[PDB]
Amino acid sequence: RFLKVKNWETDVVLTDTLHLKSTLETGCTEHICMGSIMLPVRTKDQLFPLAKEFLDQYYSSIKRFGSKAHMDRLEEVNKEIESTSTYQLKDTELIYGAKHAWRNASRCVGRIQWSKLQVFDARDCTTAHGMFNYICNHVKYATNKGNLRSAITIFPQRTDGKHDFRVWNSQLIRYAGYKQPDGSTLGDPANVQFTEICIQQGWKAPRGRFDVLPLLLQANGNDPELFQIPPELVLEVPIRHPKFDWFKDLGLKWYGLPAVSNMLLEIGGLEFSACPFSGWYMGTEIGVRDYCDNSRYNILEEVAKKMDLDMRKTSSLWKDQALVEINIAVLYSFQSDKVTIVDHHSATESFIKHMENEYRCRGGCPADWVWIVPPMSGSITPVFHQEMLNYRLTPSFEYQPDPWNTHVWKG
Amino acid sequence: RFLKVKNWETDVVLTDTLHLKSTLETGCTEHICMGSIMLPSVRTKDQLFPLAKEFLDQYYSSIKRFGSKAHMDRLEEVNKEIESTSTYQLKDTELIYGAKHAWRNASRCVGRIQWSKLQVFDARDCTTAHGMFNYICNHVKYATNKGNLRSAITIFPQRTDGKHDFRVWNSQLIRYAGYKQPDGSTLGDPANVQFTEICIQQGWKAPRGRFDVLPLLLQANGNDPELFQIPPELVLEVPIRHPKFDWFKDLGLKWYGLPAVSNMLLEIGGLEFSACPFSGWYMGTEIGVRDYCDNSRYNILEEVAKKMDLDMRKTSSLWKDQALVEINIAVLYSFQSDKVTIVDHHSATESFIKHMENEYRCRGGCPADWVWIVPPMSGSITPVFHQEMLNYRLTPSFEYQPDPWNTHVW
Ligand code: HEM
Ligand code: HEM
Ligand SMILES: Cc1cc(N)nc2cc(-c3ccc(OCc4cccnc4)c(CN)c3)ccc12
Ligand SMILES: Cc1cc(N)nc2cc(-c3ccc(OCc4cccnc4)c(CN)c3)ccc12
Ligand SMILES: C[C@H](O)[C@H](O)[C@H]1CNc2nc(N)[nH]c(=O)c2N1
Ligand SMILES: C[C@H](O)[C@H](O)[C@H]1CNc2nc(N)[nH]c(=O)c2N1
Ligand SMILES: [Zn+2]
Repeated sequence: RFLKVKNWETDVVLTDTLHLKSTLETGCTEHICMGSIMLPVRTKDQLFPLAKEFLDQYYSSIKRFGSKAHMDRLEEVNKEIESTSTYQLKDTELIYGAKHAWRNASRCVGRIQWSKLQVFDARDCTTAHGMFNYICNHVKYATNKGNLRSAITIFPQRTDGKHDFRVWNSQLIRYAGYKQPDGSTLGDPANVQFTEICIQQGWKAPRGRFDVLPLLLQANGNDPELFQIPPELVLEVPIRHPKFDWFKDLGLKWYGLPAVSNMLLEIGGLEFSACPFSGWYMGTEIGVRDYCDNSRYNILEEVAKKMDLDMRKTSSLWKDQALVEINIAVLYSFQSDKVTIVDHHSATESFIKHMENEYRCRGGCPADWVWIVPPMSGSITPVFHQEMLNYRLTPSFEYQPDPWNTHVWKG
Repeated sequence: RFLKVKNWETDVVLTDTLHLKSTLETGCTEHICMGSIMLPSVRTKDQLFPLAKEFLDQYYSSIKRFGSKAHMDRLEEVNKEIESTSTYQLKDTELIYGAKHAWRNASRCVGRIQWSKLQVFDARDCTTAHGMFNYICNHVKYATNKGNLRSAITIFPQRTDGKHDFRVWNSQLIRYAGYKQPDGSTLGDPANVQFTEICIQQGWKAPRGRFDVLPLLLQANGNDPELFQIPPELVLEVPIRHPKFDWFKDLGLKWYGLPAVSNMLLEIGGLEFSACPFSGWYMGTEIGVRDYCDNSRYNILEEVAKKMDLDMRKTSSLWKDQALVEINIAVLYSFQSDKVTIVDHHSATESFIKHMENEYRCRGGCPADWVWIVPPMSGSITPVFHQEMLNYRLTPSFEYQPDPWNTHVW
């Protein structure tokens, strides 16, 4: 069953056959679409089917499907599952798996880079202090004095679900957020709950607007522990605007390394509950979402004010005009400081090229239009007119609930 | 099955039960979502009466006469008519309810807060294209209302056996012509190049300008279509200037005030109305974002940025975004200056959230298509962006139908 998608700006039509290899359900039923819904414990019983599927996929990619090395590996994985209930990936399989988890991430516009992921095997790690050391080295490697490099660090896999490794932070590098008694928020409103958890665990909060949060790290199902990332490893960029000299006086800055750490990596039925991964920012992620979203820093007002815009009626498009300016500032500051960033025009262009190539050589590219389209200027980017098919392929990155909602506390 | 949608900007959560009434299918499956595909959209006495029953059931419930005197009488009365005529006719009251609820169910429409204020013109007594033309001119004049725009629909006779279809071949009642060039690309409007050819190739005398209002191509009772020029005095147009940039009027841009879609199919109680032009008023971005800046369209961003002396050497300077905002500021400014109704995307999306609020409270749900509701600029600073939505097809409904020239047995 072949399916077509059309690019309504170029009349380019592509044929998807890769969705046939889809297994996991999407959330949409025959009579309802949940395409805009944000978020729509494992035994030996179902594991070897998942292991076999992954291993078949793996050996196909190395052109050894049905070879002796392939059959022996299936045999080997079979025996380790029946006697030990789980199994261990080889280094070759872990790297393939983590790369393809990114390749399958249908909400990720930066996937042209998927094959250049640097995979750090941290499966020998046993303690929170060891996690801290592995994460420090990830940050240093990935930052690279501003010449960012994609990397993932993979901590031991779930076993009985009672000894999970978890990074409790949602990203390795994030700014604290403090609810004030008067209802206002100091710093990043997105992190107020996590900040309070950190303070409750004994973090001495400087209580500033741009405080790097501590790491809160759980090894082998134990209670989490706090660690301060060495400040010389946290690369930050002061935000200034090329034409407006008053923009620096807003005193804004942002960190250079986007590194997401709350997600789960699934490979061959194995769940890696601790797997921080990092890339480089698309400019709108900082400029549009992190600063202007009503539930974030909310600087549109002050920017529009200092720009002297008609703020009385929204039909002056003062909000639109301030947002563009803030996003020019973000791009200008990172480029000026020689820290890798990509504008939403370059990144969406690259993704169309990626997507067409994936249809050419893979037969499909799962894509979530609701997420791929940038949050500003959507229709003047080439992905807006591009039809996309969303479906779930494994290996995959999955959501998992926040650990503090599930963790059984030791003390 | 009793699903919930969250707004991630306010944490408001709404429960949807209306989706359980969803009749038609969405084109998604459990293994694959098609929420971004543009178009996944000869009846019989068998399928017809249940469709009629379901419509009349929700109609008589709406007037709180469910299970009553008139309800049962109408049900058998229509049941008698279908068995005897292989179709049936809608009472005026049901026809109005049917049309208002097709708008209400249009899950891609951000302006549905106005759904109940639709003016319905019953043109089912129409028999000829000239008659069609008279009805359309009156529609245009009523809806334009000297710039004080009023929502309206005009409903021509329903399909009978598919050989007697009434069709408006134009995609909109009012649209600028598009002429391909022997040398470069396109002059006029590229969206309408084919239709502009089919007009000339049908008889039209094109002034081959940049803003030539297309004639109407009207087909009655399945006959060959006829050309008609809309009287110029009824086409209200807004010349586009900018409140800061004197050179902006030098671009020689204008746009018409009335958005009036004429190629969709209205389905009520199983009856198909293949000609049902409907109109409201524009959202600002529909003119300045889509109609003026797409590579598929006018693509004037090139020259606006030049006239702003922006750094077009690299995309990372965001000159397209800068020019894009200025174009849409001008469009709003121009329409408002001339007192022609228009809404900005901040106001229309905030209105829509309140509408969603009302539909979940007083109806249990509101089918919504995020891909189409979120405006094509500044998406995440409008409140629809953080609003989870549920997309499902309810009837009565507006539906896509094939372009007639590929279908009409000429
Ligand atoms: C290197 C440059 C990269 C860029 C510019 C980039 C950009 C983005 C953006 C803009 C989003 C949408 C999220 C939002 O805007 O709120 C996204 C989603 C995502 N990215 Fe990438 N990304 C990059 C690399 C990576 C890497 C290295 C990984 C993993 C190894 C990754 C995995 C994902 C996943 C899993 C999602 C969606 C998560 C979900 O389902 O909610 N990305 N990316
Ligand atoms: C009164 C002011 C109205 C406004 C501001 C408005 C706004 C919009 C917008 C922004 C879209 C998306 C199209 C695009 O952006 O390219 C849309 C689509 C649509 N509108 Fe509304 N609209 C209005 C009136 C009406 C009326 C009176 C009807 C019918 C009675 C209607 C039915 C529809 C339908 C059926 C669609 C989508 C068709 C499809 O499924 O593709 N609208 N409208
Ligand atoms: C490697 C990488 C690079 C980059 N440059 N960018 C990235 C963005 C995400 C990402 C994933 C999910 C997200 O969503 C979280 C969420 C879920 C539910 C409710 N709220 C928020 C967000 C933020 N939107 C970002 C993940 C990885 C990214
Ligand atoms: C009454 C009304 C008022 C308004 N203010 N606005 C409206 C916009 C549309 C509309 C419907 C479908 C559309 O889609 C065109 C299309 C579909 C499939 C293939 N090619 C092209 C578009 C343009 N995007 C607009 C329809 C009605 C509108
Ligand atoms: C690919 C996508 O489905 C298509 O281009 C849609 C996207 N969203 C849209 N949204 C609106 N309002 N109008 C449109 O024409 C479109 N086009
Ligand atoms: C409800 C809606 O799905 C939600 O707000 C999504 C929409 N698209 C998005 N797209 C990106 N890139 N990032 C986001 O956080 C979101 N949020
Ligand atoms: Zn779907």
